[PDB]
Amino acid sequence: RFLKVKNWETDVVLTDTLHLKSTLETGCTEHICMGSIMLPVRTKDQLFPLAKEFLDQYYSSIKRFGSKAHMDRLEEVNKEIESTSTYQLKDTELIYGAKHAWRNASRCVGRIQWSKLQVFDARDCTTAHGMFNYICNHVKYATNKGNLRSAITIFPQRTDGKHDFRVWNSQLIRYAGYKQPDGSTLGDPANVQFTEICIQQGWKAPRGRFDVLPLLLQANGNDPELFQIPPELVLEVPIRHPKFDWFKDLGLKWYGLPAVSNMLLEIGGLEFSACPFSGWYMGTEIGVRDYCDNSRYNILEEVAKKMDLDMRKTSSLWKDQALVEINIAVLYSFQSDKVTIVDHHSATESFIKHMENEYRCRGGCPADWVWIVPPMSGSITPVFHQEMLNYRLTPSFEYQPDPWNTHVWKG
Amino acid sequence: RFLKVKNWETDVVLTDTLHLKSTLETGCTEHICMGSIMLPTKDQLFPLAKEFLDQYYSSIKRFGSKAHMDRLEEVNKEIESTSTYQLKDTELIYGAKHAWRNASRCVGRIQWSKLQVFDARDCTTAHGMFNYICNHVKYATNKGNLRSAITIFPQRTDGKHDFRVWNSQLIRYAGYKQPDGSTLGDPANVQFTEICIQQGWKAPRGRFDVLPLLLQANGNDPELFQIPPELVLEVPIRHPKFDWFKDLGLKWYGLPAVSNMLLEIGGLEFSACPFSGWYMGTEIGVRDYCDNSRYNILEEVAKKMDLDMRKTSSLWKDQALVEINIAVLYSFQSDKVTIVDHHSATESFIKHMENEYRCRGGCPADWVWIVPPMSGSITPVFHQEMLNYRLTPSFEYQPDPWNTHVW
Ligand code: HEM
Ligand code: HEM
Ligand SMILES: Cc1cc(N)nc(C[C@H]2CNC[C@H]2OCCNCc2ccccc2O)c1
Ligand SMILES: Cc1cc(N)nc(C[C@H]2CNC[C@H]2OCCNCc2ccccc2O)c1
Ligand SMILES: C[C@H](O)[C@H](O)[C@H]1CNc2nc(N)[nH]c(=O)c2N1
Ligand SMILES: C[C@H](O)[C@H](O)[C@H]1CNc2nc(N)[nH]c(=O)c2N1
Ligand SMILES: [Zn+2]
Repeated sequence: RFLKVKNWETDVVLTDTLHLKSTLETGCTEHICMGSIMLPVRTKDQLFPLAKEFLDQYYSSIKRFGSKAHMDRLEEVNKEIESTSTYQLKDTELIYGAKHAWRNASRCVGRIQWSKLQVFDARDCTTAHGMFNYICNHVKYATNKGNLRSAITIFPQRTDGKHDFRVWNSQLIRYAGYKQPDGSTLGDPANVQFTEICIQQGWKAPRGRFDVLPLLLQANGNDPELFQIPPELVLEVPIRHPKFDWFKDLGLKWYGLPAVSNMLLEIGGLEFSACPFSGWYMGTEIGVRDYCDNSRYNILEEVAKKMDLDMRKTSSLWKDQALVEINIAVLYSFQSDKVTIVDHHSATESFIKHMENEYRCRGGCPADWVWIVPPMSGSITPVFHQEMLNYRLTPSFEYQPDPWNTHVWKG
Repeated sequence: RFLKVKNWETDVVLTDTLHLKSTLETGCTEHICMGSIMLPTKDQLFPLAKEFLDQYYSSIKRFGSKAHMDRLEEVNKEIESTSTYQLKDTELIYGAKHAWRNASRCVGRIQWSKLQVFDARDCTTAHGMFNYICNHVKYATNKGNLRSAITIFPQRTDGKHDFRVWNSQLIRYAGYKQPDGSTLGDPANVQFTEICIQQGWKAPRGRFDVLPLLLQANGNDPELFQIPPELVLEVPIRHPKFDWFKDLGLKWYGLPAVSNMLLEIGGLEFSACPFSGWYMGTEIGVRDYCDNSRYNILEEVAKKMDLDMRKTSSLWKDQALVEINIAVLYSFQSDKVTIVDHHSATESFIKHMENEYRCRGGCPADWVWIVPPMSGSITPVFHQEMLNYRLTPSFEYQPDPWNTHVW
């Protein structure tokens, strides 16, 4: 079968056949679309087909499908599964798999970059101190003094589900949030609960508006351990505005390295529960979401106040005005400090070129419109007008529950 | 089977039960989500009629009453005898209000129960259709104090006698492709404008020429009519701070009035059912003015603001966009023509959703359409999970008549 997608701005029509390799479910049915829902221990039995499908994909990619090396590797993995109940990826397969999870990540607008990913193999890691060291090296390598490089670090896979590696932080670098007795929040409200866990674990909180959180790391199903990332490794950007000299006095800054640490990488049926990965920011993630979401830093009011906008009626579009200026400030600040960042016009145009290339060479590019369209100025970006098909390919990145909810405390 | 939706800003969780009454299909499967696709007999009609009359009699608290059983029988007899049936005025009004209520792509549905329904089922000619439509236009406009309305022409019979309005909206601007290669007026209407002139329209060849109505009665060839200019309320566009704004010579019409859709009530199909409300500001300022394939005025505006257009990262498009949208709202508000901003409309829709969840067990909603085309995440709808499903009565898309009609 063939599915068609249309761009309503260009009338360019693309044909998808890759959706025929989709295995996992969407959450949608013929009767309900769950396209805007945010979140919609394996047997040998379920494991060998998944291994086989993956190795068939790996061997086709290298143009060795059905070769002796392909056949020997299937047999070898087969034997490893029956005997040990799991199996180990070759380094080449791990790299391919991690690149493909990114390539297949339908919520990611940055995927033009998928084939340039530095993979750090941390599968020999055994302790939380070992994890800390790996994660420092990743941060320093990725940061590269502002010339950011995409990277992923991959800790040992799940075994019985009792011995999981996890990074408890949702991202490697984030700011503490503190709920005050009066109900206000100091710092980042998204991180209150986690900040509270860190404090309970023994973290001494400076209690400011931009305190980089400690890493809380769990190796081999053990209780998690606290580490402070060396501050010389945490690149930050003070935020100022090119025309508005009072903007600096808002006291804003942000970190340069966006690094998701709570997701699960599935490759060939294997589950890598700790696999922090990082790229560089699109300006709107900070200027729109981190700064202006009402449940985050929520700076719209204070900015529009200082711009002397008419704030008595929403129809003055004061919020929209303050929003644009903040996003100008973020991009200006990162560029001035030579820290890599991409604006939403550039990122979306690049994504459209990526998606078109993928249709020609791959037969498709699964894409989640709800996530791909930027959270400001949607329709003046080319992605708004692009029809997309969302389906699930493996290798893949997946959500997993927060570890404080499932962890068996040892003491 | 019971489904939850969460608002990620407020943590409010709602439980949807209404989806289990979903009739039609979404286009999605368990393998593939088509959420962002624009367009994804006697025997058949009685189930549809019964489904509808059941929900109608339920709504007036008369479910299972003799009058309920009697109507079901009467309709049954009429279908077996005539191969269709006719709706009571009460059923027609309820059906039309419910098609709007069910419109998952509409942010304005808090209004759904205040719809003036004009019953035009006795209409027989295009001139009659023109009369009905001028009266709708005038009623709805109400000197700028806009009132929601729908006008319902006769239902489909054998499908060879369709009533259609060929216009996509009652009021739109002409589009003409030039020897220059560029486009004068609205590029969306080039083909429709080339159907008008071909049937004999006196095209003035300007940038903002209100198109003529092209009306088809009883499956006949369509005829041209000009809406009395004093019935087409238009707004010159100016900015409250930028004096030069007026010099772009921009204007828009006050009445948004979709005229190409099909109203389905109880299996009956109303192929000509123009309806209207009032604008949300972004429809004009973001979409009409700034789409690359529309009036596409961003470049001109950014220039008069003297912004740096050398690099996308100065956000010049974004800056101009906000100002263009400030101007649209200010102009409509100054000329006292009803308009809603995207902040107000989306806050009202959140209130509406909560009402529908509380009183009806859900509210079908298409997030892709409901989130405004600018400033998405600063409106509350951005953070609201929505379930999309199809309920009847409904408005549906239908083929453009020129591809279907035989002359
Ligand atoms: C290179 C620069 C990159 C840019 C500009 C970029 C951009 C983005 C943005 C804007 C999002 C949406 C995030 C949000 O709204 O919360 C996202 C999501 C995502 N990206 Fe990227 N990305 C980049 C690199 C990467 C890398 C290196 C990976 C992994 C190897 C990755 C995998 C993902 C995944 C799995 C998501 C979905 C996350 C979720 O559902 O929470 N991306 N990307
Ligand atoms: C009262 C003021 C109203 C407001 C502010 C409003 C708002 C909107 C908006 C912004 C859209 C998206 C349009 C687009 O982007 O193309 C829309 C779509 C729609 N509305 Fe409304 N609406 C109103 C009244 C009505 C009425 C009176 C009806 C029918 C009786 C209706 C039925 C629909 C339908 C069926 C769609 C989807 C049309 C399509 O798929 O192209 N709306 N609404
Ligand atoms: C590798 C990478 C690069 C990039 N530019 N952005 C990202 C995403 C990071 C930085 N900005 C937002 C953050 O993503 C956080 C995870 N996604 C949001 C999310 C997912 C599930 C549930 C709740 C959520 O808030 C990752
Ligand atoms: C009753 C009503 C009120 C309102 N405020 N807006 C509307 C929608 C009107 C005003 N702006 C766009 C117009 O709807 C056009 C049709 N919708 C978009 C569409 C659908 C299918 C195919 C192509 C399209 O462009 C209707
Ligand atoms: C309910 C809705 O799906 C949710 O708010 C989504 C919308 N789109 C998004 N898009 C991105 N990129 N990131 C997000 O967090 C969200 N949030
Ligand atoms: C391809 C995509 O579905 C298309 O551009 C949609 C997106 N969301 C929309 N939302 C609204 N309200 N109106 C539209 O015309 C569109 N167009
Ligand atoms: Zn879907």
